[PDB]
Amino acid sequence: TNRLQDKVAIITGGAGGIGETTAKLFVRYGAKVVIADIADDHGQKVCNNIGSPDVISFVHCDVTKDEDVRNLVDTTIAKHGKLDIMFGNVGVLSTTPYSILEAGNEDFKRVMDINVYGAFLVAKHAARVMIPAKKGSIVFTASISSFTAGEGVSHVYTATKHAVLGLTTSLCTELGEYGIRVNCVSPYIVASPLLTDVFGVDSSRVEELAHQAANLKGTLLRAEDVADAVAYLAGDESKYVSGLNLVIDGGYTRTNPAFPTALKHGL
Amino acid sequence: TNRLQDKVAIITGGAGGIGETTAKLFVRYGAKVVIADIADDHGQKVCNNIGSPDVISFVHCDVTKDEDVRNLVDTTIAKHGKLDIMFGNVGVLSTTPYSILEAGNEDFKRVMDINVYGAFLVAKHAARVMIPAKKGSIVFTASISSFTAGEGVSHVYTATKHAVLGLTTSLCTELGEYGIRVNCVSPYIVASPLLTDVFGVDSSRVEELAHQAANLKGTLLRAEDVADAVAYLAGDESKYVSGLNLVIDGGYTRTNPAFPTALKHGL
Amino acid sequence: TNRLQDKVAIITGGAGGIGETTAKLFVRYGAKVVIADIADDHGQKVCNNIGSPDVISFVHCDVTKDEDVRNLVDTTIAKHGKLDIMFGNVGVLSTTPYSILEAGNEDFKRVMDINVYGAFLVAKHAARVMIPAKKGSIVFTASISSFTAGEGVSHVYTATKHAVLGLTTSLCTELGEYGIRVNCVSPYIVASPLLTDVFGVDSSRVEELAHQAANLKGTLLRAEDVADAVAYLAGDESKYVSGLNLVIDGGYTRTNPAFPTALKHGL
Amino acid sequence: TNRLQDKVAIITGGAGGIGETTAKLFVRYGAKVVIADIADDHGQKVCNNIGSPDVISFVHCDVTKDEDVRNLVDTTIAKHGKLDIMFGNVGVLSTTPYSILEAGNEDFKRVMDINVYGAFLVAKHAARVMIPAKKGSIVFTASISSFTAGEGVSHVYTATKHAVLGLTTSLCTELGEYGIRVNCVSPYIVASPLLTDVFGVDSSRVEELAHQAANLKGTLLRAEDVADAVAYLAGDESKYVSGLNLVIDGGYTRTNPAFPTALKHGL
Ligand SMILES: NC(=O)c1ccc[n+]([C@@H]2O[C@H](COP(=O)([O-])OP(=O)([O-])OC[C@H]3O[C@@H](n4cnc5c(N)[nH+]cnc54)[C@H](O)[C@@H]3O)[C@@H](O)[C@H]2O)c1
Ligand SMILES: NC(=O)c1ccc[n+]([C@@H]2O[C@H](COP(=O)([O-])OP(=O)([O-])OC[C@H]3O[C@@H](n4cnc5c(N)[nH+]cnc54)[C@H](O)[C@@H]3O)[C@@H](O)[C@H]2O)c1
Ligand SMILES: NC(=O)c1ccc[n+]([C@@H]2O[C@H](COP(=O)([O-])OP(=O)([O-])OC[C@H]3O[C@@H](n4cnc5c(N)[nH+]cnc54)[C@H](O)[C@@H]3O)[C@@H](O)[C@H]2O)c1
Ligand SMILES: NC(=O)c1ccc[n+]([C@@H]2O[C@H](COP(=O)([O-])OP(=O)([O-])OC[C@H]3O[C@@H](n4cnc5c(N)[nH+]cnc54)[C@H](O)[C@@H]3O)[C@@H](O)[C@H]2O)c1
Ligand SMILES: COc1cc(C[C@H]2COC(=O)[C@@H]2Cc2ccc(O)c(OC)c2)ccc1O
Ligand SMILES: COc1cc(C[C@H]2COC(=O)[C@@H]2Cc2ccc(O)c(OC)c2)ccc1O
Ligand SMILES: COc1cc(C[C@H]2COC(=O)[C@@H]2Cc2ccc(O)c(OC)c2)ccc1O
Ligand SMILES: COc1cc(C[C@H]2COC(=O)[C@@H]2Cc2ccc(O)c(OC)c2)ccc1O
Repeated sequence: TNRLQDKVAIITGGAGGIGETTAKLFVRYGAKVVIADIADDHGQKVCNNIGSPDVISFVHCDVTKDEDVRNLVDTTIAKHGKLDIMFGNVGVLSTTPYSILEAGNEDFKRVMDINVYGAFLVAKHAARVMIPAKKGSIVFTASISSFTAGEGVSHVYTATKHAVLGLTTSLCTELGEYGIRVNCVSPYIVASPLLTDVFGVDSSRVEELAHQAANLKGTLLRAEDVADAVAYLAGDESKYVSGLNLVIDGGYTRTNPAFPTALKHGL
Repeated sequence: TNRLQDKVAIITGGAGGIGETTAKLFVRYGAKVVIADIADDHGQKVCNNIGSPDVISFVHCDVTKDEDVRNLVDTTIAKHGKLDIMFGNVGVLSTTPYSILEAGNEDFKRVMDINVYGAFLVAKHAARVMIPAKKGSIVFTASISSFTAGEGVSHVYTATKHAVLGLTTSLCTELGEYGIRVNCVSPYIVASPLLTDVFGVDSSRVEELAHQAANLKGTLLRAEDVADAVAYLAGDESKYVSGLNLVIDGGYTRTNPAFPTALKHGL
Repeated sequence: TNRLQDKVAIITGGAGGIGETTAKLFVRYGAKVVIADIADDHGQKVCNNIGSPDVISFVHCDVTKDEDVRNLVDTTIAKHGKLDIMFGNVGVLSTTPYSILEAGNEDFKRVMDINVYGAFLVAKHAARVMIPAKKGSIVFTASISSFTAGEGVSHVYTATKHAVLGLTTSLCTELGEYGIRVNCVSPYIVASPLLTDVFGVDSSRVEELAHQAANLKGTLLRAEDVADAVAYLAGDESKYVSGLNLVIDGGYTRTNPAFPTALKHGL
Repeated sequence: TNRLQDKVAIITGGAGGIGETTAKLFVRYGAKVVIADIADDHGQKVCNNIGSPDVISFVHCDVTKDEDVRNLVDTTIAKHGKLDIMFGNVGVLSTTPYSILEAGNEDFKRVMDINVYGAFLVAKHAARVMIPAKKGSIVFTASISSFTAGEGVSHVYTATKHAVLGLTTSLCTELGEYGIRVNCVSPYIVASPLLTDVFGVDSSRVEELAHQAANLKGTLLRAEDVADAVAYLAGDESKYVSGLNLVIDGGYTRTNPAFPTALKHGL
């Protein structure tokens, strides 16, 4: 109820699936939260859902705009007098096909922009008000695409989630000297939010297939489980971990099962 | 106070520095704990320190003896009716010099025995009473020597802490199908327990030097911080993570600073 | 003399230190080479140095311009009738200070542009003329900053050399199905080319300090040694390796020596 | 024909599939080779196949016996006056079932013995005659099981191929200071030698299934391709690489394809 008693957090991408569950869970633990996002009304329905303006508020922030990240942070210092936690949770997918041949050049630029520079800007301004307090935890959401590939996950998303781990490792080596921890969380498929762009995509259905394909049975990965991993990294109880890419895939990425399924027996 | 309400845990190596702080912290969180060890009287002073026989008890167990691991587990099922958590925390150092030339062949065998087979045996018997309950978390203590080297850490200790990550990754791929999570924790120097074998070794003093050499300043790594990492992995809040080697080094292993210190400027 | 007999290669960044030694070594092995670069006259003195126009030629190509990468590749197909090898060896450093606080936003964009999109564009057009031949090796130069950090290596260079490994792993998973291998080479400090921007930087002198700080003694890392690693990956003898980040650091990144040097003995 | 002109090599496990192709290829490159093995007559038919006693000879050596590794090395110094290359290529599989529950305790001990201590002993005696020459390359065969898991690859084989990478990384950090490089090679399924223990196992047939399951199409992984990777590491052209686990899996381990195949489209 108060494990994060004290704390002031900013959730970048906080109107979304992992961002709202995380904010909900940081409020349940005693913190003051600022959800930041470009999705206006969804960001407002999320906040005014969870608690009152005294604990959560919404700020518009387009994290590829430095004037907006400057404003998001300076508005959190003016509201709550400090910054303990920054969770940089913005990420977008590609909107061109997977093959390198049909993968767009503009699309590459823009996914690189939202996903990596957007994370650089967030760490830049959080490090501005955390270095003088000589305390802080910056948590980035990377992905299991921060170290593996997948047929169907575009080459710019893999390249961008590797560069997010790249800033995690790099910021960690600069900032641990000011007592600031930098970590990232690498989830597998997080369950929803009821999906159609193509057809197939429906989101009782993507977790059903994520279970087919899962190492680890009997549990569904939901946003609540990533939330618990960044609540650990964010506060409470993780004050000597800064190395970390905290993979939350139930062990999916520890094996490639293609030659074992080609193994089998009984015919 | 009750985050681990329910739980039945076995701490292998539980009379030692990381093992006692962990057991202390699992009792503070509502669990029933069995400390297992070859250090008789220290294991008894640790238990009878923490709480009453109703929550913690001591069992003698030499984890390179399968009859003793069989007995440690069957005695936990007979006392508490189940097994939720197994923390395999036994590890020993080498007692021959570092150079491959002076590194002992008997010593190699025996460190391999305590550190790897001892961990295989613990997972073997815990998996015996966890697979029918189709629930469980096995946590191993590995080390940052599970993926790096160090001048002065013997070649059998590096090779054994890599093989502990090897069983972590391997058991994870077998057991996630019975809903059992397998993880390991990789700490940097954990502070004590007031050390002399050589001279130099004194243990207000090893953390002082671990801070010299540390990425991350202003905090000392103590057994309480590894304890918090295995309490996360053990229960509460980590039920879709099974991939993990949870490094707790404040970012030490993310850089080699030798060519940056050879960089400098001011002469 | 003819180990690469047949071969047609493009060296992106080929007027530079690793690019010219590599081209020199692919010509010594029987290949036809196209050096591509924005450094006009240096690219021309490199080519007209090595051999005649029948084996090496220079093309101007600014690898952040797709019309120029389109032209570099189509000019190699028109000259030599095919494309066997693409070595994407362009990389730039940061020109703002290391601290996240003083690290430039424009500089981030531009280093991201040259180093990652520039590599995406090279793989995009090489994959255009390699997929119909269903043969090919794409080699990228990443860095040991593709998986570690360093005080003094800017946060955009770490983030960009992680994203180059990201495209290596991702392109490998797409293109191995057309028989195309994708690899990268991760060198430590490569010796020169006689350096001043600041003072200190002089390049008999940087390898002297790279030896101070080196795992592995008695050898200096020079461009000839990276050249040998990409000649292996490029042809000859590596036709079932596609996973690879081929680290060429003499073991530098396998240890952090800060707590061992804080260890020592004799006082 | 003479790329390895000079060289004196020991192939541990050299009567086997990867060991004989490697020895064949080191003789074709100008070296003097000593195949070492417990398979007597097969080791003799391999040697007396390849060339005369002046270049290859067979020594019996059970690499879990230090008196035999002492003898194998001292017999190579007495025959050829030096030691340039040590390739520790012994490995055995498990002979108990995969499940941790049915995995044998004696079998664990013995696979640990052949695979890890056997590699420790080889590096121990090679480092004896290489440190005074202050030159040398020790190459170990690890496996892709040195960093991943597989259903059906026993928990002691994963744990042993991780500990072989553990000694590779550890020996590298000790021995690079005497100018000695330590590397390992991690192959996927190497094609044969015409297999029955169970039925299914036949070895035109295992490469057929290794291709089903392969990243990288159109090539079969054969012992000749691992041979080329250890010839690179062993001599010629790799004299600043010592970090390395040289994966030769055509990219198999860079992806887990289970959720992409659960993705698909057309129904
Ligand atoms: N959901 C998964 O299965 C999955 C897996 C692994 C990693 N991730 C990452 O997890 C993070 C959160 O994703 P999610 O919650 O699943 O998706 P989501 O529901 O799309 O939430 C992400 C939020 O980012 C917001 N956003 C986009 N651009 C900007 C911008 N430029 N400025 C400010 N806000 C912006 C967007 O409005 C959205 O609410 C992202 O980094 C993902 O890439 C997702
Ligand atoms: N302390 C550090 O700085 C450090 C760093 C990284 C990893 N580790 C690992 O952390 C684990 C715990 O170590 P610690 O608490 O620092 O040391 P410790 O105080 O030596 O505790 C380990 C316990 O293992 C016990 N033990 C030894 N052999 C057996 C056996 N065969 N059967 C049963 N019990 C046995 C021993 O009595 C001791 O109490 C070990 O695996 C270490 O290798 C330690
Ligand atoms: N040299 C080292 O110590 C070191 C270490 C690790 C990795 N690397 C990487 O190795 C690669 C080669 O670097 P190097 O040979 O040392 O440096 P270099 O001498 O600067 O050569 C790189 C070449 O890239 C060229 N270039 C820059 N921008 C463009 C552009 N947009 N279009 C076309 N050409 C361009 C540039 O003219 C130069 O000749 C780069 O990716 C480095 O980042 C270098
Ligand atoms: N073949 C594959 O698909 C595969 C994949 C990945 C790694 N590996 C490893 O590659 C290495 C070579 O295996 P391979 O050539 O396929 O198999 P192999 O044909 O069994 O050859 C290995 C040799 O080791 C020999 N040997 C066994 N015990 C001893 C001993 N105690 N002392 C001396 N010699 C002994 C044995 O006689 C055999 O000839 C081993 O380390 C494997 O574990 C194999
Ligand atoms: C099992 O691995 C992953 C796969 C998925 C499924 C997709 C959503 O996010 C991804 O990266 C996946 C596939 C995808 C589809 C379309 C794209 O536009 C895209 O590229 C950016 C990616 C999710 C998390 C995992 O981590
Ligand atoms: C910074 O890295 C580490 C170094 C240390 C210091 C030593 C204790 O445990 C080790 O492995 C270290 C060195 C050492 C000394 C003597 C030995 O007998 C031994 O070999 C087994 C190891 C601790 C944790 C770290 O993870
Ligand atoms: C030991 O590690 C490395 C360090 C170096 C030395 C520098 C040149 O390239 C780098 O990345 C290093 C430091 C540096 C200085 C100034 C910068 O502008 C820069 O940022 C982009 C980097 C080279 C290769 C290594 O791999
Ligand atoms: C795709 O991955 C691998 C799988 C294989 C197939 C088997 C032979 O070696 C292995 O480790 C695999 C499976 C296996 C079967 C029986 C066992 O006794 C054993 O355990 C030791 C292992 C080979 C190389 C790969 O690297």
